[PDB]
Order: sequence, then C-alpha cells, then structure tokens
Amino acid sequence: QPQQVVVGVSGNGYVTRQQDGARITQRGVTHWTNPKSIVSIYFYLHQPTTADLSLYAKGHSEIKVSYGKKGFKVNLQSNDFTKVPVGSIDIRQAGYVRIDLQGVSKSGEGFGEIKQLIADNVTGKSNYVKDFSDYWGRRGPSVHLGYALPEGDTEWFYNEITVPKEGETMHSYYMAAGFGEGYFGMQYNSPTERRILFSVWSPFDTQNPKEIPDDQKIKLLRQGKDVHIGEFGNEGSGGQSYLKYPWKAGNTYKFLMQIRPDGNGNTTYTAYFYATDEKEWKLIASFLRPKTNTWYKRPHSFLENFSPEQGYLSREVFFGNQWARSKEGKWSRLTDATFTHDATASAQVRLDYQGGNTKDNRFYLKMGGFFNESVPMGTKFYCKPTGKEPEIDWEALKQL
Ligand SMILES: [Cl-]
Repeated sequence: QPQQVVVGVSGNGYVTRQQDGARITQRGVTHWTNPKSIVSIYFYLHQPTTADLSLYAKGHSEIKVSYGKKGFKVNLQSNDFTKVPVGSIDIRQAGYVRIDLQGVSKSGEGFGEIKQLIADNVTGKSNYVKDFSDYWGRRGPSVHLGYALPEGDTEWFYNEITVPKEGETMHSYYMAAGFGEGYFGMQYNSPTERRILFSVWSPFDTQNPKEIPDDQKIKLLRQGKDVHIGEFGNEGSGGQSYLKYPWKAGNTYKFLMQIRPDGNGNTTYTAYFYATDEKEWKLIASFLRPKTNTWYKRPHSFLENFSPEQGYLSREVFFGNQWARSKEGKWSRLTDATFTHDATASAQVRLDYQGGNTKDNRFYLKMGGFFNESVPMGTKFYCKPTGKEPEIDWEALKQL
C-alpha cells in the first residue's frame, strides 16, 4: 500500500548554493534571505514510484521547488507551520531523490521556515536521517580500509595518499596510516589551513586528558620543526600533533609510521610525512604510550566528513603502494584490504558509502554526496604486489 514519508529538514537538508543566505538549524530552514541560495533535501527510495510532495512550512513568500528539471511555484502564506502541497513527481529509478528549494519573492525579511518535506502516496521503502542524530546524520558515513599484515612483527607501515580534485572537500579528514592506538593523516581545514595530524590515545579511559595519571599520559619524545603539540579529549583522550602544510589535490603524499615496543612496558609511535611539493620528509612527532607493549597492529585508512554542512558533497581518496617493514628489517607489499563503514551507515540512515579498486592498482574510499552505489561491511579488495619499495634515509629521519 502507498504510505507517507516525512523527511526532516534538520537531518536531510543542506544549503547547497550561497551558504550565508539560508541556514539549516534544529528546526530546519531558517535565516532564509538570499534568492540565489539553494536548499537541497535528500532521501533514498528503493523502487520507482510517484509521490505527492508537500512542505511543512511557514512564511509569506513565493518559492520554487524543483525535482531535476521539473519546477513548482509555491506560495507560503502562514504565521504558523502548515502543510503546503507542492505537486507530484515521478521517481523513475531507485536511488537518492534530491528536492531543491529557492526563494523567488518575499513580503518581509525572509522566504520562510521549512521544517519537513512530506511525500505522500509513496510505494516502497525509503532511507534517510530519522530517529537518529541530525549532527551525525548530516556528517554522513565514514568509511575505512584495513590492510592485512604479514605474519610476524611489523615495525613500519608506509602508505601513499592522493586526493583527486573531485575528491577534495573542505572539512574532510583523509586518514592515511592508522594503527591500533591512533591516527595519522591529513585534513582540509579552511581556505587558509591544512593540517598533517598525528594522534595517539592514552590507555587511560577518560574524556578529559587532564584526568589522566601522570604515568599514563602520552609523552612527547620528539617534535618536528613547526609542529604544534597538545592534548585532546571528548573522544577518549591523548596526545596530538599537527603540522600546517598546504597539501595539493592530485599530488601523492607519503605517510610513514613506526610503532616499536621498548621492552620496558611502553611503546613508541613516530610519524613522518613526505612533503612531496618540497621533496623532503618531515617529522611530525614521536610519542610514548605507557602501559603498552605492541608492534604495529591494525594498519588502516579512513575517510571522514567532520562538517554537517558538507554532507551533501562527496569526498574521495586513493591509497596506493602499501608496505610493511618487519622488526627484522624486511619490506613486504600489502595486497589485501577490508572495507568497513561507521555506525551511521550501519543505522541505514545514509547509504552514500563506498570503497574499492581503482584502475591503477590502488584502493579508494568515497562517501557523502548522495550517490547510489554502496559497498557492504567487510567487503574484501585486493591489489597486485607491485610498486616501488620504499627507500628511506633512516639516519636522516632520526635527526629531524
Ligand atoms: Cl596550510
């Protein structure tokens, strides 16, 4: 039987053009002043269906509601929210449906306030952000790749990362060389700042790093030139370091990560970044983690959107030439990757999660942007064991 689908704007809407000219808040669209702004609302349908669209809206305005090339002229004329019919659409294939809103005329300060998109008489199942955090839902589903290590003890992991131009999106974390106790990667933080970030969690479970007993704090051993060192909390706690570095889309950067137990019940974590634009290795930091006795475990990568406002945009990254160096000093090319997704994907509130193979013997991750092909949890991907073995001037690195 056809059914009603109520899509909340706060979890499913985005300002997609002229971002200062409207806003998505906990009640949906507000502060809607600029006729050039576009608001887009996304929800997924499993099968072809018609739908009778309405908005739950208030205002004194004329707006334009669009599904592809089909537009509707819609007046708002209310001081309180009411159901405002728009018109009918024909969804010809499964996938994400995008509904756009644009202001045309207003009698007062703004074009109105839009709380919900309502689709009546819809056949089949749908997926979107409901009964779920609007913050996490709009951030969208992070995705990860885990690389299989050889037998024995690995000390170093090496990975190459390239963010293609089409995958370069502000407020993304492109995490290249993760491990059992932390992360090492690069961020696109603002128009003027990008960071190479390296973080290690304390073994002490707390949200406040100042709660950690002295003997369980992450300890700084080495600090690279121009690197900022601090602590973090609110996601567990530990030590962090970053270098401001203007990395470029389309360039291939290298991440080299050493994890070595000291035999005295600690483990050290040392992160190096190859600044391809300068043709030189940079030290980020070396940190000691107490109460830890491990070699390298769980080499992995991830792709994350950390801004809810950016959830309507995709981001994408390529990972190539993965190598492990054993504690005995032997390099091995890694070939086997396992794809996973985060809890937002698991909740099925966002379906725009993907990863796999490129056509040039790399792996990729892609999420956000409301695409239609997903990849399931645990999918395995493989690359051929080809690629240039790292040639590292070990001694030079030790002197950074
Ligand atoms: Cl920068």
